[PDB]
Amino acid sequence: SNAMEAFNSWLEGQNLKEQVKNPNIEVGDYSYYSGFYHSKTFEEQAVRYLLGDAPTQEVWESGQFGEVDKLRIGKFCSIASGATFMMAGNQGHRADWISTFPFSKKEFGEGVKDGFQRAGDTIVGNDVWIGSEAMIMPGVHIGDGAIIGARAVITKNVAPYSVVVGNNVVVKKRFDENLIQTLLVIKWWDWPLQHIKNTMEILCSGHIEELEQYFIKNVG
Amino acid sequence: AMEAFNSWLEGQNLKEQVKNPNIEVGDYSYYSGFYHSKTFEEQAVRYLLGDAPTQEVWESGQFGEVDKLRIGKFCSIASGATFMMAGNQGHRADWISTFPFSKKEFGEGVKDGFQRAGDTIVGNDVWIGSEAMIMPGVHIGDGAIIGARAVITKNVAPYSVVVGNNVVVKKRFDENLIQTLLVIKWWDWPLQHIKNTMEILCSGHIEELEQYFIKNVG
Amino acid sequence: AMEAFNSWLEGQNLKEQVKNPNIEVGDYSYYSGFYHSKTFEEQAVRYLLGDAPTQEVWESGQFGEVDKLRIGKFCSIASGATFMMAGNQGHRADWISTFPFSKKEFGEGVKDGFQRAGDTIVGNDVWIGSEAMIMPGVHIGDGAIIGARAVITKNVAPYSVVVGNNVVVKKRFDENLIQTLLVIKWWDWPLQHIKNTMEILCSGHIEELEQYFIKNVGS
Ligand SMILES: C[C@H](CCC(=O)NCCS(=O)(=O)O)[C@H]1CC[C@H]2[C@@H]3[C@H](O)C[C@@H]4C[C@H](O)CC[C@]4(C)[C@H]3C[C@H](O)[C@]12C
Ligand SMILES: C[C@H](CCC(=O)NCCS(=O)(=O)O)[C@H]1CC[C@H]2[C@@H]3[C@H](O)C[C@@H]4C[C@H](O)CC[C@]4(C)[C@H]3C[C@H](O)[C@]12C
Ligand SMILES: C[C@H](CCC(=O)NCCS(=O)(=O)O)[C@H]1CC[C@H]2[C@@H]3[C@H](O)C[C@@H]4C[C@H](O)CC[C@]4(C)[C@H]3C[C@H](O)[C@]12C
Ligand SMILES: [Cl-]
Ligand SMILES: [Cl-]
Ligand SMILES: [Cl-]
Repeated sequence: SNAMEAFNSWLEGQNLKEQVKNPNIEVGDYSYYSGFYHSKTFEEQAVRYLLGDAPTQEVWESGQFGEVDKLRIGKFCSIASGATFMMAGNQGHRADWISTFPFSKKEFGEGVKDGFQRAGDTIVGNDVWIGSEAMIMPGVHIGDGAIIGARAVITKNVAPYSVVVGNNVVVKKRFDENLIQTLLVIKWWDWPLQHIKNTMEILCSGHIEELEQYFIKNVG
Repeated sequence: AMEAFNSWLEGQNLKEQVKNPNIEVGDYSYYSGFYHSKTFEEQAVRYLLGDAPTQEVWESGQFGEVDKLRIGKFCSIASGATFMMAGNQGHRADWISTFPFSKKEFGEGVKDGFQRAGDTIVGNDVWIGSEAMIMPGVHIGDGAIIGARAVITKNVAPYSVVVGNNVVVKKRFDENLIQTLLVIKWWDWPLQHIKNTMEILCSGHIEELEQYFIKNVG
Repeated sequence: AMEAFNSWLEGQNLKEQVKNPNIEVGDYSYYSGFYHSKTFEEQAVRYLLGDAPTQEVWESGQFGEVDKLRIGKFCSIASGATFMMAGNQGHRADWISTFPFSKKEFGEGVKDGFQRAGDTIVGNDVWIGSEAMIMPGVHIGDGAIIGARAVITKNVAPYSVVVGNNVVVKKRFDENLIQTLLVIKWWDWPLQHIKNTMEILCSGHIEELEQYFIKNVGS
């Protein structure tokens, strides 16, 4: 028989907050990875080159690395199969040095300088839908409510409630600016769970103004 | 079934292999998937109810009518090309949240956001390059060529060459010669006529192909 | 298991591993393939006759000459980057059909539509990002950088940075400094001189590298 896979069907999603173990990843409530078509868990397949994962754990716990770029994911995010977070910044390749090659001191002597540069944290905000096989490059911030298209290659920050495909192409904003601004103040992802339950009929609709009134009367 | 590929020299005839009732594929169309290992139904056609991991739930008769994958004759589908089915998979960009709240977690106010996209329709004599992704509901007209790694979200006119993010590079022939191919439809000819005309098909001589049609096919 | 990557800290020296007669790769170039598992010749180089699935077929001689994959020195090839060989794979966009009719199925009128694209040539000091796809016939010049997930179908000039659908983002350096690097070619220096200049190579001081060349290397 063959080696098991992480998912038994594409009907299944994995709650990330209950699963993730890398101290360098932070994932908020309800966010899930539906990874059936790429076989492996979120931490072994989707999050790449993050020190402290399974293949680098023993090396990370030696404590000789210093701080690295972290991956922070908000609440209520939908991460589709094969979506990829590229960590570890430039992975030691300096486009501004004469060579991008990572000469080893073992082969090229003591003149070698380390070209690793942090890119900063990768941040995914709340209520973000990341389509299948999108690739998120180091250091980007994807604002709340954004949609990343399948196969998108995201190298720039994504404004809240933007829809972005391909080579950072913003194809629309989900709502008008005034209503976007409204969702960013009331922040329904931060409400107590019973208030989200109570307003579920409004969240499964386009009536932002109804949502804003529920906030005024009940949440505040 | 899970008949593998021994090398990239071999393709898999699709009409003889596919079992999903929601997939239609015509004669001679194949999948050359050596570099992605698994079968066309397992690896290339994604999120289609009735496939291997969801055959049980589909046979239970719960969902009704889903979008189908329709593929014509004489198509060439390269390793890792993917057809994305199941519409918006329940995410509604026009609702406040895209999150698919479960009833068992968020109560009865949950509304099902699923929306079909319509069938995915691929015509005849279409060439789909390696690791292209075909998004839900797209129609790809006869004779079109999809570049490797293309991400196709709009309909593709017959005999056009499309790459990248729906970038139409060109059309394969002049408009009048396209129209001639779309009338004569060599992919529907009796096999003897395709064989007899094979020396013309392996050329650019469309009007000589039309001469053959007028005189022998009718 | 020995050819497996144990972690993404691990890279495979290509000149010591590659066996396909139709691949040439220079000193020190490597493949960091942990996230796509298989070796460089199994996963990155595609449709090249003489690889493992087609060795016995290529042993016969049925085919003659095919496009080769040529990679220079000091190239960094990230996981899942792909080199597409075998040219048009017998699909002729200028013929009425792109379908590769087999003679067993359609008879003796079948004509072979295969056309070579030319060798795929990667220069020296090239960095190819993860899951980029290099299409047949492409020349990638010295010092170039190919972004992650780029799809390269046109030639890449020296020291250019290319992403997406052949998008030229920038050149790494001013034109004059690129010219200086294309003259002095540090990748061809005796190893003693590469070591001695390591402190310069690990910086942006091209004119200092030129000073080293003039005073110690220049033929
Ligand atoms: C596997 C995906 C995520 C599952 C998950 O883990 N949800 C957590 C929600 S919660 O924190 O417990 O509220 C879910 C999300 C949406 C699901 C899809 C949507 O529900 C729409 C249809 C519904 C059909 O019954 C099955 C196919 C399907 C296309 C679903 C397939 C699959 O189960 C999906 C894609
Ligand atoms: C695996 C591909 C499809 C195989 C298939 O199933 N054909 C069905 C035709 S038919 O209904 O029986 O008429 C075939 C089609 C074209 C083939 C390529 C072309 O024939 C061109 C060359 C020819 C060389 O002999 C092998 C490499 C190669 C580059 C071939 C590799 C591979 O065998 C290809 C790519
Ligand atoms: C696996 C990669 C290549 C290994 C290799 O084959 N080197 C050969 C050079 S030489 O002929 O022996 O001179 C190396 C090159 C750059 C390395 C990265 C850079 O060195 C930057 C940091 C350094 C940290 O110690 C580990 C993570 C890391 C992000 C490294 C991970 C990994 O080991 C990388 C990516
Ligand atoms: Cl999903
Ligand atoms: Cl093919
Ligand atoms: Cl690397």
